[PDB]
Amino acid sequence: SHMAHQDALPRLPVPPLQQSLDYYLKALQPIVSEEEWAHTKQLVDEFQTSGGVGERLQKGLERRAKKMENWLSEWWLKTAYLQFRQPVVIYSSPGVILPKQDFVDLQGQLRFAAKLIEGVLDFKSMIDNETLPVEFLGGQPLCMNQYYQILSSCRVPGPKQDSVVNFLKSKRPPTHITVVHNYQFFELDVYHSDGTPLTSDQIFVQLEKIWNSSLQSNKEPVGILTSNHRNTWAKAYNNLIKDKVNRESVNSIQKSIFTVCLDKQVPRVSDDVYRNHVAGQMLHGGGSKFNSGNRWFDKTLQFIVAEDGSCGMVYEHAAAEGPPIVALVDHVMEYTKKPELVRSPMVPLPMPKKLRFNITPEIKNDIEKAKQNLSIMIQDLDIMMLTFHHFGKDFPKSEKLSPDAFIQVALQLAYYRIYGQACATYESASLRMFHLGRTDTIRSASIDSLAFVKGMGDSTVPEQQKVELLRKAVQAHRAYTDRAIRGEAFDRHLLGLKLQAIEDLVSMPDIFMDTSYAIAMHFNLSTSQVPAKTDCVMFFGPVVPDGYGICYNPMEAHINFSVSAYNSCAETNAARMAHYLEKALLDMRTLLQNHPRAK
Ligand SMILES: CC(C)(COP(=O)(O)OP(=O)(O)OC[C@H]1O[C@@H](n2cnc3c(N)ncnc32)[C@H](O)[C@@H]1OP(=O)(O)O)[C@@H](O)C(=O)NCCC(=O)NCCS
Ligand SMILES: C[N+](C)(C)C[C@H](O)CC(=O)O
Repeated sequence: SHMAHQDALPRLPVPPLQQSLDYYLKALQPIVSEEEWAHTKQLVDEFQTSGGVGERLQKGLERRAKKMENWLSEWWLKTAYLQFRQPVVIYSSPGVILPKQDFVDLQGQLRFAAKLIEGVLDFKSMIDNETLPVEFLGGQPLCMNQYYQILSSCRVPGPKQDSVVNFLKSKRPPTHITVVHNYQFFELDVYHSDGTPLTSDQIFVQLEKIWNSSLQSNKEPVGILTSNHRNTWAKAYNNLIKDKVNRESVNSIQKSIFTVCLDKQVPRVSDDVYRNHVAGQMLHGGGSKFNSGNRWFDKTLQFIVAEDGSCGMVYEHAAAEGPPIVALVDHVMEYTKKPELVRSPMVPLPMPKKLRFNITPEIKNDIEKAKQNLSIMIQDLDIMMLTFHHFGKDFPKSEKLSPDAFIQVALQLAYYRIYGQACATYESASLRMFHLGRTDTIRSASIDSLAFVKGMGDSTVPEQQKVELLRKAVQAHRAYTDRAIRGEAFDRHLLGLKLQAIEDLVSMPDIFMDTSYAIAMHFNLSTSQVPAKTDCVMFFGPVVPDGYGICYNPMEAHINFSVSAYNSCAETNAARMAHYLEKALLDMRTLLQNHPRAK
């Protein structure tokens, strides 16, 4: 981003060794047996003794911070995404459901799409001009690098690890987006010769041509290849681009500013599961029989516009976190609401280039293999969307409690009520106050959270006593949060020590092969908060076979929740988890209301 800004920002720190190990042991107590804790406790003491293993690894990290702009950046990008071989669909790329639009006919659908494209191009203006406003997370300026990674970029399949291409700052920045309709991709320029952006009306006229140039779904859904295992896609990709035409088409897709998906009508479903289906549409496409083939999941930004009014998006995670994405959404959405003005006549426009794909028996086979893979993925996904209308940040705030901590504590209560024990819990923490900062881990399962969940369901504990435990759990969570955004958490630090050991060519410390670390890094609950002015909601699949993926947008009067699970694990159920979460939130409000503070 703006160089002047990025330079004034502090570099990612390396927390003290003893400090992090201290927090580690604390966060483990509620999720591991006493026997395992005692053992882990021993490993830690040795690991940090003077002239020991840990001390040496720690020095390595500090040297790393001196030789790099961010000691964690590259390591995190590779281990979290580039080296993650599972399909990006569901397992990595978050999906987003935006507010349903009122268009009723195809003309309105395209009308909205054109407005959306224009809105994005407007946001891009600030990016190219480095005029994008400065953000804060608590009186501290935040890194804006992520904003210069989302547009005109794409992920690229690699035989061993993937890579990412960014053409935003290339010699001749791309001036075209890509539009997908009935599995067919089209290259569309959204800028004039002079360099001015096309207007909503102009873009509309073009979208009309595009739609009529692909009225039927008779072409192979080549885009579905992008939803397969990364290793498999890497080989299919390499073969796919052997053809000049194919290579040319893929190239346009990768360089395009962003992709717009014009989804077709899908089989009407029961109103009680409608939202869950739309969520599926945005996350994976619904299947090879619906809209999954009308996408290119390597593309950083994909905006989806259904024909029934539904709209949303799915983005490739290597590029950024939710905040930057929603900032873009809030701007675009608010832009689509801007009234009209001088609808002067516009001169003829060129015909959008159709990105053809020469299919061969080998490619066809890859496509079919991709369809089968995706079917298995989809069928195994259990999604439940929950709109918590009872209240939002309003209640927790009136109680002088952090809404996010209130929600996280509520989730811990719900989980305990179901399984009778706590579990490793992950919550995304933004480290953007640091140059190139991405995230760290806030662990919601703690000593105080466990003390609360137990006392809460205890029919022998005074209701007033449960209130104290509640506030203490929330405060303990707020504290952890404050430390996390300040680079004082320990998860990324511990990962760094492990990676430092590998690089130092020294044996893997037992502390990392310890059963406790395995449990600690096996997140049965993987979560994140993605606040937005737009009444939208995000979602993603669980990070472990027996876990849940929960995301939420805390609004003032309500909270948009998404809960995912895998059907392969009989012990988990999205609907049930959502129900217990709704009830945990209500029960906590009831407890606090029953015992007011003032007088
Ligand atoms: C962890 C994190 C979500 C906490 O954010 P937060 O804004 O501090 O959340 P809180 O619930 O504490 O605060 C929300 C609101 O309640 C208020 N509040 C907090 N504590 C309060 C209290 N004790 N009493 C009254 N109000 C309080 C805040 O001022 C804020 O006010 P607002 O509604 O006017 O903005 C944030 O630090 C973060 O890391 N966000 C990014 C997460 C991310 O990366 N997500 C995407 C991952 S892909
Ligand atoms: C979805 N989840 C929590 C697994 C990953 C976050 O989106 C990103 C992060 O916390 O690094």
